[PDB]
Amino acid sequence: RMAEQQLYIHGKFVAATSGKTFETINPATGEVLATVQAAGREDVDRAVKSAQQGQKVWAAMSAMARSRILRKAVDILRERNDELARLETLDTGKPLSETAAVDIVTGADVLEYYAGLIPALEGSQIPLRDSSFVYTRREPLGVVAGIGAWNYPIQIALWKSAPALAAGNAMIFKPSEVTPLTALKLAEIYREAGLPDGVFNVLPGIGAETGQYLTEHPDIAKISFTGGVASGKKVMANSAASSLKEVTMELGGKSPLIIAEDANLDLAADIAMMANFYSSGQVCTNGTRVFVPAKFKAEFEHKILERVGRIRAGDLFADDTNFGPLVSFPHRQNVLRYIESGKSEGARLLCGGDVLKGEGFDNGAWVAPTVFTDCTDDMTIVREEIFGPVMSILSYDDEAEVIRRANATEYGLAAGVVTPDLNRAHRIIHQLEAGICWINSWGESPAEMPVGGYKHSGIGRENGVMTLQSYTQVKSIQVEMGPFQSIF
Amino acid sequence: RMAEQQLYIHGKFVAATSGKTFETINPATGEVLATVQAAGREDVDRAVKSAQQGQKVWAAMSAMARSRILRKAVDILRERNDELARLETLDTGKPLSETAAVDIVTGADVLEYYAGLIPALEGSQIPLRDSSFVYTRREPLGVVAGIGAWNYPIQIALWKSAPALAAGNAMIFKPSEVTPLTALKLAEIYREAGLPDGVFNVLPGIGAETGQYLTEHPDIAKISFTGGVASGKKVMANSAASSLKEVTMELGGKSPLIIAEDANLDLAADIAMMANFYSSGQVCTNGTRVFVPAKFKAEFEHKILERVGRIRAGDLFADDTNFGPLVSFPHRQNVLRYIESGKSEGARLLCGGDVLKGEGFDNGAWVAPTVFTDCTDDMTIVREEIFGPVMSILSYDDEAEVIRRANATEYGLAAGVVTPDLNRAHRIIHQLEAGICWINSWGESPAEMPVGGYKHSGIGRENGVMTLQSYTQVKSIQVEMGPFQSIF
Amino acid sequence: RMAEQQLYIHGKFVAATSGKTFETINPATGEVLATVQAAGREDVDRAVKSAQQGQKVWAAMSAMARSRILRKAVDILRERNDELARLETLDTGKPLSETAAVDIVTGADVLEYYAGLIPALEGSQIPLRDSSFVYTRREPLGVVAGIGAWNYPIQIALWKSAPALAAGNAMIFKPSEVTPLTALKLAEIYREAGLPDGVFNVLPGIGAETGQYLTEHPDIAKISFTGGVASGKKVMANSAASSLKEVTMELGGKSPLIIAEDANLDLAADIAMMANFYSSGQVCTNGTRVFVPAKFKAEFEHKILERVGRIRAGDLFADDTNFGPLVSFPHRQNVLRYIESGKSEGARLLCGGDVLKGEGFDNGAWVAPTVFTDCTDDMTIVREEIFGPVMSILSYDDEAEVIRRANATEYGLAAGVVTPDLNRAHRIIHQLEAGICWINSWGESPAEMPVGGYKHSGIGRENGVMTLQSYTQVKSIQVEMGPFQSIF
Amino acid sequence: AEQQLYIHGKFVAATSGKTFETINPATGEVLATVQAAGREDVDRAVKSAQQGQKVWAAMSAMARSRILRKAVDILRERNDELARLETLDTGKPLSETAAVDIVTGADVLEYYAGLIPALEGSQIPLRDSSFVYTRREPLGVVAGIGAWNYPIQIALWKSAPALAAGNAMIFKPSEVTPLTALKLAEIYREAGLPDGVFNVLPGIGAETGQYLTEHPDIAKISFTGGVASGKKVMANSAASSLKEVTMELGGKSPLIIAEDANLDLAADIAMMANFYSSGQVCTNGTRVFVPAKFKAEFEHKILERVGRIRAGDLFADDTNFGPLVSFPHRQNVLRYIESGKSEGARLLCGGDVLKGEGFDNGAWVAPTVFTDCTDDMTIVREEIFGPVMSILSYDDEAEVIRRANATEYGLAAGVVTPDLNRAHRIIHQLEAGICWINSWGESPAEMPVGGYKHSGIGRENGVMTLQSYTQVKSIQVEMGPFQSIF
Ligand SMILES: Nc1ncnc2c1ncn2[C@@H]1O[C@H](COP(=O)(O)O)[C@@H](O)[C@H]1O
Ligand SMILES: Nc1ncnc2c1ncn2[C@@H]1O[C@H](COP(=O)(O)O)[C@@H](O)[C@H]1O
Ligand SMILES: Nc1ncnc2c1ncn2[C@@H]1O[C@H](COP(=O)(O)O)[C@@H](O)[C@H]1O
Ligand SMILES: Nc1ncnc2c1ncn2[C@@H]1O[C@H](COP(=O)(O)O)[C@@H](O)[C@H]1O
Ligand code: NA
Ligand code: NA
Ligand code: NA
Ligand code: NA
Repeated sequence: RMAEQQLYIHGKFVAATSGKTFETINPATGEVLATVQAAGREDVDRAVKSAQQGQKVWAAMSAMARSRILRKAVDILRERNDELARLETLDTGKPLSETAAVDIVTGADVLEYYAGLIPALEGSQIPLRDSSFVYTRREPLGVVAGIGAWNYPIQIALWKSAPALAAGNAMIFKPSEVTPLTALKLAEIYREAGLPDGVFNVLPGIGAETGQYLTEHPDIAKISFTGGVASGKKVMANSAASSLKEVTMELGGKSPLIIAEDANLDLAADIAMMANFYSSGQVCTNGTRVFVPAKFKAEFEHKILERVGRIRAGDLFADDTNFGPLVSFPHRQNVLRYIESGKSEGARLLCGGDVLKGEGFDNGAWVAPTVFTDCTDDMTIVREEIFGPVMSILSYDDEAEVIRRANATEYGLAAGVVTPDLNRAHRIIHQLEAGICWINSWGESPAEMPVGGYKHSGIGRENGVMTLQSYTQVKSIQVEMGPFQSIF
Repeated sequence: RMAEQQLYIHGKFVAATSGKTFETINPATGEVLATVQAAGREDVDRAVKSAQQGQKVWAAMSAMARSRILRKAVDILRERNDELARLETLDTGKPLSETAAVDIVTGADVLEYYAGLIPALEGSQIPLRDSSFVYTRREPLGVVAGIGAWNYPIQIALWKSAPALAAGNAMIFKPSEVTPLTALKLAEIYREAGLPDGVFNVLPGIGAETGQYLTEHPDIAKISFTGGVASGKKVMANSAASSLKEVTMELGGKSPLIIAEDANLDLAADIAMMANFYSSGQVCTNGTRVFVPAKFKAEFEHKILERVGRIRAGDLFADDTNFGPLVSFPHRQNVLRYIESGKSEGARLLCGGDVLKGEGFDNGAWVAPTVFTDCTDDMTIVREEIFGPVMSILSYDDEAEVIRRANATEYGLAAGVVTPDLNRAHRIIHQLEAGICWINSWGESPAEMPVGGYKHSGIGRENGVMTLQSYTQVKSIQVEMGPFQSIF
Repeated sequence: RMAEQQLYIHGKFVAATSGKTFETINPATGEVLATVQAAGREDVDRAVKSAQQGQKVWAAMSAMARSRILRKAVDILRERNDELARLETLDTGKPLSETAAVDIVTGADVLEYYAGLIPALEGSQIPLRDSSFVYTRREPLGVVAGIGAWNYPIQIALWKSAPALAAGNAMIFKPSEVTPLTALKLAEIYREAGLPDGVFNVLPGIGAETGQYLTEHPDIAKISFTGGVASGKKVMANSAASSLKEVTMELGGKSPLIIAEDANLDLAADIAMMANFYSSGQVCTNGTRVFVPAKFKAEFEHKILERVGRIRAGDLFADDTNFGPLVSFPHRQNVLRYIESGKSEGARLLCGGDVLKGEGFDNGAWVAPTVFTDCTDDMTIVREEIFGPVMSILSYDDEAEVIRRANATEYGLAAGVVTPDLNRAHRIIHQLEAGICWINSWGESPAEMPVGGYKHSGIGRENGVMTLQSYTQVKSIQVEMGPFQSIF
Repeated sequence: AEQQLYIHGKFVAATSGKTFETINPATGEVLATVQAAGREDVDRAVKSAQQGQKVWAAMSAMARSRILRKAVDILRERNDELARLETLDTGKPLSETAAVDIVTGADVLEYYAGLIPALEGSQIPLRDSSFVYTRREPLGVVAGIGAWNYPIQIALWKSAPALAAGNAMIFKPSEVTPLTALKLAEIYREAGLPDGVFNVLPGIGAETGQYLTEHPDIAKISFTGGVASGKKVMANSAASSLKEVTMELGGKSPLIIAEDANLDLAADIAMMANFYSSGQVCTNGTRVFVPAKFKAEFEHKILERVGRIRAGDLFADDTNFGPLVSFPHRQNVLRYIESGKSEGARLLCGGDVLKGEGFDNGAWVAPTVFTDCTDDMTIVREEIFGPVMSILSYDDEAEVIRRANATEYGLAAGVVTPDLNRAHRIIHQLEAGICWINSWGESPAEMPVGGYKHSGIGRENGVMTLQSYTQVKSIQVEMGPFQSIF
């Protein structure tokens, strides 16, 4: 068990003044990983005043001075990749085979990416006439807040903090209460890299309290939130009610994976497996509606069954473990309710559908990888995000039908198509209503690539050059060198 | 009085099914200008279904085909400038000297600007490796909604609809109930120009009902709102509780004009006049806090008194008239309550402070140009936006103080400085917390120049190239040409 | 018979002072179309002084004022498309079925495109520190010179003049002695649209005299040249020996068309036909090396021969004529010399290979559509550009081989691939060393698409936003608001 | 020790059989003998670069970035060592070389390293059934030809964008100052740069430079030097394979002192614009335009400033003035100084070589200021490239602008004024690519720099220069049915 975890405000760990605490569990064992202090309303105010003071120092440095500090943090993250991944595995229940290859690697990639773009952040100059011209500045917002989710804790902390800090802001980050531990380590890493005190503060807490105090605080200029749709609506209401903040939201989806009639079904099955069962299905971009041509549906079902039999649950630190428990018992209960609705609504259970039992599983919230087929667009498991290891296989006859059904949803996060045909790939992808589209692949999210949702799946974008700009605000300045004329 | 005005949906005027109507008044005479039908909850759904159909046609056209249509609308607007300005004067009370020279001219300037940029709206391509690359599409949002304010009715309708249409969207526009007439004329002009049916629909109504139905509709992807802070908080809240929509907001301000000790006080007085009394002070960007060095205050007050003396109120269609009534009698009552708060807190009344009386004024919502001096930061008239012809003059001693006091507000819309000194002009402007900054001028808003507020004065920007992009959404597409590797 | 054509300098036609003239021939009949005056050194000097005066007026105008003038020119060009095309057909010998559908249509498209972009021409602003910043201006170069080629006379004049004028420069344009007539008409159109006098001047003449005087003139800031490699080298030499001009060149190519093993051979044949025999083969981008898999070559040859037999030479104004004479009789001799080298080097003539004879052809510079097969990479007709209707079909065995052979040339202008396979199309195209690449098509050159040559086929680019910027020069301006510190 | 060529990640003997010497300008002694790359050597470097460029371009963008940042870290750690070698080769005080030459060279490499992942093409929809996308592809093999005033900085400013864009560069340093370019090649290899990506071929411009400009497989030339040498480069590149050329030439930059200017500030700016690096800097404000009403005061102030100049041991901390790059170069500067007297200019100071212990053996020229200068004197119209300030008087703003602009040069310009309108108004009318307001000489990596008119072609630094080391490929994907008219 670990020592009690404190708040991180202004370059040092510090006790919360709320008097309150919470515990984070190891979802593989049910054991208390650490007791964690919760930030109260006065603690948030202290963090904002720390952040305001740090931000001025940060913004007054040269662009390359900021770049060098963030690249030093990258170097630390590269060195401690395996140690940080192990803590993430303990806190989240995700296999080490995942956390050591993706979570910190792709989080540091984004920090590294933005560190190098700081000197390229530029305004514009616009001539109006010989006697007047306009120039613009891309100024920091000031203090921004990030609210993280529990499925990719440190990756989210890096994907939010990297552009915010690169744009010259200070960020106060509130990790999920399920998974607060890696965010505290990152705050330590930033200071070791030379980040000025206050520029990145971490306030663990419950959403109902610490999160709400951040969304309500009048001196926070922007909120960036990744999480469930319900917690988002609350953040957006309390942020609307309070000071007028720009909000960015990354929510879930029910993303379609469209298998074309000319597609290799081994490739299609491999893509479908990776689009549904990575991180035990707890991934917003997962391709949970798999559309397969009727003529190949049966063969595809067998290929899935063959691959699902290969999934290896077990010791999360073992190299060959590729499947972990869900993050908590309440989350598994919701997944189990969706599975039962699939059975009751007439979907055909192809495999899985039950909790896992036996030594090593009775203490964690394990669900067997599950596949439903013979699914219809009106079934609950097809219409709603489950956030668990549950694939829905749907049959289709023609391209116009599958495009219509793929788009017939309020979600809009991701989509994909499998096809070797040049025209089919681009033609279909261009008609899909989704922000992240993969052709003959799934899941890769390069730092260069803006990612985010259409419709109800999010507001704004992360990664790419545009996200650096979105953590600045434009000031337009007109220089009038001619004589001003008044009509009064 | 005009025939009962109807909704404009899908290329034609159509009766509302709400059974509700409202009236718009001429603020110069108290007369009813017209009865106007109010869009019901079902009418909004019809407009959305019309906009969905029109947007598909509009987005399928070539970029240059959309450009030519918008440029045709521009040509119609220029030809009908004088006719449109008169209707605007009748509806708003603004002098024809303003409406004929600014409102349609600057509205059409923005439509003309965006018409030419449509073909330059481009995505990006990013190589990842020999075997994979990414490209992005800037796709239309789909159906967007604009909610207009009453101070610049047709200019606002153009500033919202021009980028929205240029980006490939359809807009449903709800004008302010105080000034609904010019937006309906704009819709006929767009159709006459060749805009497909459904791409620009106008639904008059009330904010509590019609505005809310638009902000609640699940198939509207973005809301752009211009108005008061209070209604903006409501819009953001209802849109949050409802479909997760992109939001843009242009709210009020309490913008500071910083007169420097080396400023020509004649130039400063002329800038202060234009920043406070154009459109009878009903302009969000107005410089309603005028900071003057103590050593120059008495002389500046004298020069202000001189410029107020030249103000020429009267018949709104006379060429020499340069001051009009407020937009409505209820708004005048609010402005009078601010004036009484200024007297009761001890601000010195320099001029004005009362309604205008006599033939041709006793029937209009006239307020005399009003200047308070000896003003202090804590006064209500200095802290709150009045949106009337009320200038507040505040004395300051040194630059650091005036920067702090200028910035010590929840508003963030505009700011300005009067100084011949190179270093002073840029140094001050760079430290001011405002999105729109004028050096030795006020009020000019070129189509090329992004405009919008810091802090509580707004979210997002209007005009400039960036606003065309903000009416698109980014779709990232990864083409994987290498073998896909599954870990299962 | 037309009247003698004069020089066009400063908004009017004016007599040359060279005392020298030349004739332009109708290539379908041999008759003299018109006598044209040649500009001497003093004529060029007068043109520069005219251009210098007009550029200042043109650049002092607002961006939108420049945009409206160019769009007015577009409107006249659309109205006069048929009349201009008929003149181009008379001067060049290209069928009206081409000139009325392409030459002015796509010329005006580029002018229309750049007209709308003028207001988006923007500099940048870079904050160095609190006390110093940099901003940049994109200023006009001043007076630039364009030297046109004879195959697309008015299109080239528009593609060069449109970005030059839109960037605020004046252009002196020198048309080819073969095709001077439409350039003089374009000058009249610009004046009628409102272009200031001197901003577009046209100086017919010969390359060795008029062309050299322009390339040598000290007050010309940039040269844009389209033509043969030998003439280009002369331009580059005189420009270096003289004042330090920027040169842009669009020279010839020997562009490969790669037919993949999975391509439909009817599509491949249609693309190859359009890539070789449009404008009688007189196109720099033509796909004159057609690479076909060995196993499909015989079937491809049959499809080519069937299509070549459909080619309709005849009256260039007849609707169904789709093949014209070469631009001149000296050019036909060069093409016939190449055809004889193909025969003598052992290439197999599949069709054509001789002049056309009979009523209607005997007086024209006609060459039959010619196809060689069994070609090898060492043959003269394969290594050198012919600029006539001569296709070379080359067999290949594998993808790596065809990429090497496609790239094994000093030319680098265009290339294309025919394949329905997603991976093959992008993978091959990414390895081809050419600036213009077509997948499953040929010849389309949208205004938005930058076009130009790799290696010896050109310097710089035309069209796209980047070409507007290339007709400006960057001025960087640092504003230092802090104290300057000298080490001396 | 006989310095050799650097090709494919190792030092290699030249196959020319020719050599040259570089002199320490402070002592007249030979610093080192350097081998000169011949015609076979140029073909070798190009063939090596072609092989290396594919490895380099095949890496990820971040892989290239990390290698370039490792080179930066080595350069910082070796700043003092490299600066000393630069001082020996150029005669610039260590106080300069340790603070500017490598510092500002590395800054540009560091800047471009971070931008590699942001180098992006474009995507343009044409219609539902067709779209276009563009790739920004490496040119391949490019060549840089450096000047002698800032040897390593020029090598970094040329090689950084070239390598960042995915090209290999062959760099030919000036024969006057070839030594630091070879250390840089070593540093790049140590940082992990693939072999062949940065090859260095010392030699003579008449031979080695020509062989680079004539080689058919070099896609672009970037040249910094004098106008005459540039015209030769451009001719040979014209007569040869069709190359993109970039040139950064000299200037006769004006420094305009306004009526409301503080003359202490103006004098400081004028000192740094004329006498830094002993006045051998292309952006130097050699024409200092001063109001007649202030000329006498400014002259006093110049004499006050010129008196603090401390010539001496180039490794001494307080030294701020060095010898010229070579004794032959000194004769040309002295030839210009004699022309001001013959042309009637009043010599306010300097104008001779320096003498005594420690100066008789160096290529010293005294800091020189002429006043009573006229627009027609040779020293006012032509670049001297030595420590010679020309003071010119003016009466009205239009005159100084036209006179400032009345030149074929267009490199830099500056104005000294506290007035908002005059700075922007004057600067917007000056025909120069590099304009400083109330300062001089600062050249941030972010700021594009280059000449108007005869002072250069193209630009260096800034994001645009990264793109200019790429070539655009446009690709149309036609998904509709293709229609032939035959
Ligand atoms: N009402 C709320 N206000 C602010 N943050 C919240 C709220 N409810 C939950 N959160 C936080 O939002 C993130 C995601 O929530 P969930 O989707 O419920 O896991 C976690 O950091 C929660 O603690
Ligand atoms: N609650 C609301 N929801 C939507 N629109 C509203 C709401 N309240 C006011 N509006 C509209 O917002 C615009 C400006 O609001 P106001 O500042 O109140 O005049 C007008 O078009 C109003 O009708
Ligand atoms: N030496 C030259 N200098 C300038 N322009 C030339 C020269 N030779 C030919 N031209 C022109 O270049 C264009 C195309 O050259 P060509 O390839 O010979 O048709 C025509 O306008 C020629 O008149
Ligand atoms: N004709 C030439 N061709 C190529 N490079 C040259 C030529 N002349 C001089 N150079 C080189 O150009 C650089 C600067 O030239 P300079 O202005 O003479 O010092 C040095 O590297 C010279 O060796
Ligand atoms: Na946990
Ligand atoms: Na009204
Ligand atoms: Na002709
Ligand atoms: Na030397």
